[PDB]
This record gives sequence, C-alpha cells and structure tokens, in this order.
Amino acid sequence: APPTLWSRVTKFGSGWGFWVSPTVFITTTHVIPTSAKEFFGEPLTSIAIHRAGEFTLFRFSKKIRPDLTGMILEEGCPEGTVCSVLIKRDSGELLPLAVRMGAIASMRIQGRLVHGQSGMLLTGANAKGMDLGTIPGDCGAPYVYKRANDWVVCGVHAAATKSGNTVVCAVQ
Amino acid sequence: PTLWSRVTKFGSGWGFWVSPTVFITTTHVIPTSAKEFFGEPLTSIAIHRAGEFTLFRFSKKIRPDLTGMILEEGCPEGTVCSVLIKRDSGELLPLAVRMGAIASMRIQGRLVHGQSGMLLTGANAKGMDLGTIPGDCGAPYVYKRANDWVVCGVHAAATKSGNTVVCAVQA
Ligand SMILES: O=C(NCCc1ccc(F)cc1)c1ccco1
Repeated sequence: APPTLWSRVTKFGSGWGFWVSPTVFITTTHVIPTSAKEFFGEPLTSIAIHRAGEFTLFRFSKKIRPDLTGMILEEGCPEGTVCSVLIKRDSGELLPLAVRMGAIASMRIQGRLVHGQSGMLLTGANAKGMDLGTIPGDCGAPYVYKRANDWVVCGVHAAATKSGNTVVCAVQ
Repeated sequence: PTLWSRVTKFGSGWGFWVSPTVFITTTHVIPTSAKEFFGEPLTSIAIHRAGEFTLFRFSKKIRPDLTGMILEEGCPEGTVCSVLIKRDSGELLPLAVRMGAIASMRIQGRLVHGQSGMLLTGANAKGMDLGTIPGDCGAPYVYKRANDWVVCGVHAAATKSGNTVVCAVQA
C-alpha cells in the first residue's frame, strides 16, 4: 500500500486513527481516552466531533497535518470488494491484511453489541492470533481499497469474532 | 517468538528457519558463488536439494531463540495454506492459497514441479497487495493444524496476472 496511506495511520488511545485530510481524523469510538480534553494541542471547544456508534470523526479548525492531501471517505464499500486493513505491529512491521467485504450487519462479539460492515479475512484459515489475524490493539486501523487510479478509505476496524475469521468495519 | 521472525532475506529472495539449525529456501534464489552463509563456512553446511526445494543443516545453532517446527512433504489436497511474504518496503503480506495436486506446470515458459495452488484474493487487483511478485520466491507455505503450525514448502513460481502458484516440497 502507498507510503502516503501508512503516514496517515496514527497511534491513538488504546489503538489507532487515520488522517483523511489536514483537518479530518477518524477513529473507532471505544479507543478514545474518555477523560481527554485536548487533541494535537487543540481544546475540545475548537473541534467538531461527529459520532455514529463505533465511528467517530474529528474536524479541527486549523491544519494539523499540512503534509497531507485530502482523500475520499465513503460509507463502506460494495459487497465483494477486497480491502486492506492497514495494521502496524511490533517493530515498524506493516501488515496490510486482505479482507473480502460483505453486508452491513448487527452481531454480538464477546458479549458487546456491534454494528458495521462485515468481512472475512483472506490471510489464511483459522486466523485467530497475531500472525494471520487481528488483535484488540488493532482497533481504529483503516479499511482502504484501490478504485481505478485512486485509493478510498471506507471505515475503521471495530471488532473481530472469537474465531478471528469475521471482522467488522465501523462506517460513517 | 513470531512465525514472521523465521522469514529471512536470502540470495535473490527469502527463506525460513524451521529450527535453530535448519533453513529452507527455493533452489533458484541461492547464490552460485559463496564461501559462507550466515557466518558459517560452506564446508560445515549439509545441503539437500530436491528440484526447487533446498534444505540447509548447520553445524551450530544459528537461531537458538527458536523452537523446532513440523516440516511435511506438502499438504492434503484442499488445505488452505498461507504464503508468508515479506517485501523490502517493510510489509508483511500473508495470502491464503487453496492447495491442489502435485504436478509439473509451464509457468511463463518454464517447467516447474511441486504442489499447485490457487490464490484466494480474487480476480486480480488494480495494484493492491493481493498477489505474488518474482522477488517473493522462497517465502514459506504454512497452516495451523490442531495447536501446531505446519510448514509444507517454499514459493517457487507464479503465473503473471494469473491465479496459479507452485509450492516446492521436500523429497
Ligand atoms: O476462501 C477461503 N476458503 C475457501 C476455500 C474454498 C473451498 C472450496 C471452494 F469450492 C472454494 C474455495 C479462505 C480465505 C482464507 C481462509 O479461507
């Protein structure tokens, strides 16, 4: 995946978030520190927060990442799209995990109620665990794909089943 | 302490540490001019070649941090393996592959023998991280069976813009 997608992937709370543009940052709601009153040097009063379940978007009143171009953010993707989930792991290792996307779904995972775009990993069978699958620390990692000549971001990693074969993308 | 630490840049491709003393690779990626590998003189290394599969056995522990893994001669037809690709970008690209018959195939003009497989990442990609490249040869094929990782061969060949890969196997 292009270097300019990896540069947008930012360590954040208990997981990750993603710079769509110089002013727009997306993440998974449950990774945000609940006590936090300041983000990237800006008070809450200077930030527009848009929350839909496990999808949160932050829009800043100043350019935080002026090195970036704005890219396309969509509300999930068509069934059958293959996405990459841009996961960072122990030691500057970069894991673009392949996933086949399916329907919008409501599920119960480890007792919690989860809603978003379902998908199934294309990394292996029985993918439970860090070598072929997701871990809790991956929440907030972006789902991206290439559409003709450009890249799209279409959500953030919210959950994975106990088996690890099914994942859920939170969507705008 | 990860499978991924066993995948090593070697020659014109990669290879895999099965145990502290045993390293496997694709025959065609091995240098043809060498006096040592991994700091050990070639005089002290046992080399076992079978077609596009090569196994090195060292005289001392090169990777004492590792346990020994199960190495088998390919896998049952229909097993879904992962090919553990490392890229010079720093990316790790595990790709699911449905394994088929042992066969001889003409993969871009060359006869190659080994276990055939079909990539499970779909039609092609518009340049997504979803297929192999020539630089990937020697990457291992692995799958989880009970509580054990099994390694059953190394990446030998692929059709350009196609679905078919060849896993070279022991013996
Ligand atoms: O696609 C996958 N499995 C299905 C293989 C298959 C069996 C039988 C078929 F008829 C057609 C495909 C997969 C990706 C990662 C783990 O599993």
